[PDB]
Amino acid sequence: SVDTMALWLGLRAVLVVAGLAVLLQLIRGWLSSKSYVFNREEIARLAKEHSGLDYEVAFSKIIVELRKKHPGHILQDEDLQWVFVNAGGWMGSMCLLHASLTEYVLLFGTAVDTGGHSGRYWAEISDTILSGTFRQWKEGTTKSEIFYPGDTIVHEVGEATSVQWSSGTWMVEYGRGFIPSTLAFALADTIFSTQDFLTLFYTVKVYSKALLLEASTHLSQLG
Amino acid sequence: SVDTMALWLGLRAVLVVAGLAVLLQLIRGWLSSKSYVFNREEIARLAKEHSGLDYEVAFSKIIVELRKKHPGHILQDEDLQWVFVNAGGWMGSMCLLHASLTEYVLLFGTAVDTGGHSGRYWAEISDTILSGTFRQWKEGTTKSEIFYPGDTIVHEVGEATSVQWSSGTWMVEYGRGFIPSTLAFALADTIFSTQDFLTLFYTVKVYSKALLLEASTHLSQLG
Amino acid sequence: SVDTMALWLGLRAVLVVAGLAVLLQLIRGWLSSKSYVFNREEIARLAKEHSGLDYEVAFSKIIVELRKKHPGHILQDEDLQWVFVNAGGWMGSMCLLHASLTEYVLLFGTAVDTGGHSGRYWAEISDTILSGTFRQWKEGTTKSEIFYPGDTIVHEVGEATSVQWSSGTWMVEYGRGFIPSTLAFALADTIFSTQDFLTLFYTVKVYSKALLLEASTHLSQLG
Repeated sequence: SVDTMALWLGLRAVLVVAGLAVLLQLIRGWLSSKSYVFNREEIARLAKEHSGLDYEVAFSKIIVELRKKHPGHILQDEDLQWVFVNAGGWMGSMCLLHASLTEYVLLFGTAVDTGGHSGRYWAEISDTILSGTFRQWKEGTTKSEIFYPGDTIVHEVGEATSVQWSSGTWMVEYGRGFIPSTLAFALADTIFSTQDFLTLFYTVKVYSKALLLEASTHLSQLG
Repeated sequence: SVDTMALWLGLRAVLVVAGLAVLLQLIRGWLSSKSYVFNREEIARLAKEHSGLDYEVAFSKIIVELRKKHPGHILQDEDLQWVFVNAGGWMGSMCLLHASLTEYVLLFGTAVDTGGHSGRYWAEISDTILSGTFRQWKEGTTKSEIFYPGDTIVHEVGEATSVQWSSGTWMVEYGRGFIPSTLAFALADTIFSTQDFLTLFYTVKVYSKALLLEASTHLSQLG
Repeated sequence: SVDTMALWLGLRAVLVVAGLAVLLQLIRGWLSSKSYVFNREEIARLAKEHSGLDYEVAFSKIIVELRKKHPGHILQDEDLQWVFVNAGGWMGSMCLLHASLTEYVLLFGTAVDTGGHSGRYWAEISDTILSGTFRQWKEGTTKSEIFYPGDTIVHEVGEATSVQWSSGTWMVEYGRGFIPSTLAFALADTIFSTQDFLTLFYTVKVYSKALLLEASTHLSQLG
């Protein structure tokens, strides 16, 4: 039974590889055939439309428009708060409006000069600048590009770049894909640098509120 | 007998929260009751007095004045050394003059442009700029404020901000509260980023020196 | 057996100290008597010679000259790729040309504004600027210095500094000493911040390619 004791070892690894491949293909097929509440072009155009005003007025108008076109998918004013985001070596702030297992919409930006690693996840993230500047340094190149209000950067799936923002840079962010892949990145600098677990609690609270809102909307649609 | 299973846990958690509340009340009352070697106004005025001259001359004059007004509570010239401080995503350097379990005084600053998370501890930290600029971004806002020589930033207890310092920014720092709460923060980037454990040794050394000086001064004053 | 058991601990600790000291002395004596493919002056002069041109033209000419003078010790064009480097709180990009256990040559630089801790390892690292600016802040001082194309920074063994690079700063890097000492540093920010394990894989790939090239060259010299 020495040959069969080794047959288990060989076949168990093949089974693990086949199961992981089947799970990845299943998730990819689900993501390709799923119905989405928002599309990235919608958010990008809505942001470019109000990018000419003050970024706070733009925030207000964009939130109003999002609640009008997609009722039941955006948090109310009593649940909106700015939460610090320390990640990839940079530090900014977010205001989450919607978040599911496959989509999230928020208002991002920083009042200080920061920059770092953009992350590399199984999701596509679009960023439309309302004010400020956004320097992107794509992988495998020696030159970066600066983007201004109105522009939209698309951090593609599986791509990793370097991001840099000047003081007062604010944008509207929409992420689509497998959102939990980002989660770990979003927490790294909080665990091994800032030690700001209170901000971690705030982040957990707002994400939980968005997920519960989406679940309650699904239940209301069913009854 | 099944009801007691969950009754053990349910009231026990309230008792645990009450016990930590009693510990917090004891520590909070001890801080107000405690007599303090320094007050933030004293350090702030002493630093602002010399904020108009060169930052090195200001360092020397402030150290001499502190040794004059509080003998036995400030390290001698043989114990002063600049130690790198990597924390919260920023990098500066410190020279510790005094440190107890509830107070610390030091000269902080950086010769490079840095910035990051300010930390969130159970202590109030006052910073009086001797030279340079200090950008502070408070939590929950979208705009930051720049402070110049003469100004004083008060990192309040439990609040977290974003700090940014330009090249050649130097200040006098006084912290009061529960000092060990900051400790972990002060080491995070050293453990998970810089790997400069020699600087960790230097920091532990100066902290131990200050604590031993404070203990010996207490023993000498008591007898 | 109290007297005997305390005897165990003392001799055990002395044995550990003596063994670690003998290992360190062995490695240092080996490093002092080893033949090296490159010297820092060679790389520094070769980079300063082409420091007047564009950093890409300089890269190509320097690679050509290095492959001409030292054939079989530098990877070919099919193995060269730019890999992101997140370390010490800064983010740049590298292109490795040569790497052994005691030497490494690469082209380093960043297209974004970054800076942080320089690291502290058992190796000397020379950096000859082809373009941009390099701000160095030495340990124990309150002033930094800016260096321009043509200059050479020598990150000495055991010294720790603060580095800062402007957008578009590119240089040629040569490191000599005990290379594994740097290893932890090179991965720290990747494990506890970026979570970009694909870039980790790329780094491992290029390091393995350079090491295998060196091993195959030694075998070819032997036969």
